[PDB]
Amino acid sequence: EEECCICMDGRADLILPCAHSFCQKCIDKWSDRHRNCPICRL
Ligand SMILES: [Zn+2]
Ligand SMILES: [Zn+2]
Repeated sequence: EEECCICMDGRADLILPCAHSFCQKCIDKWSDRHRNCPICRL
């Protein structure tokens, strides 16, 4: 799985081991803790 899983910036700069990608932009806006995903933790 690639491409951002939120704003679909167009490509996945970081494909988490959970299949939840997140472009840098977004990754630079979210705190991100526990090397987890916001779509899962919630
Ligand atoms: Zn994004
Ligand atoms: Zn996840």
